[PDB]
Amino acid sequence: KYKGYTLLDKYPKEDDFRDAIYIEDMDNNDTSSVVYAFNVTKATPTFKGSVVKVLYNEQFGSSKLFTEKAIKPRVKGDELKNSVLRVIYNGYPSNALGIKEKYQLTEGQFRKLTQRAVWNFTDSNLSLDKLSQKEIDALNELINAKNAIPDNLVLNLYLPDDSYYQNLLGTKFVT
Repeated sequence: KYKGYTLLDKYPKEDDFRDAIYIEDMDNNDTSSVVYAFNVTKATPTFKGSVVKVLYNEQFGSSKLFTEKAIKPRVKGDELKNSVLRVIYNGYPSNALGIKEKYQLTEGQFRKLTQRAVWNFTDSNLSLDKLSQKEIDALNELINAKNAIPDNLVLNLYLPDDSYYQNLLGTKFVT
């Protein structure tokens, strides 16, 4: 069992990115992991200080399951899975293409853009709202990249006990 939460004060006001999301094992707050949401019409996980702890179950992110769970994906199957894997490989914090440094982004801005790039595929939603031109440039690079991804990178899905809340995803390497 995991809890998922937003860390509303993680980034400064100028990054316009409060909904930085993490998951944590309920049996251990020694470690937390960065994750990204999908199904944006649902509610974000509650803030870390909330008296409401939003619980999640992890599941292997197969193409079939991912597509089934996405409410309005832009593409389906392997293409949806691989498109998202690549965004994460190229986004915060993997940064495989050096996009962060190229556009002189802060950590918060880069993570925000990675989230927006995920939504482009999972939710058919490319939001440019409140972005600077360099952020728009970075986001467009991120969503249009076609670099090869490592062959052993896989998707983890996190499904909330309560369907009111957003689904979450992360990646890992099979070693």
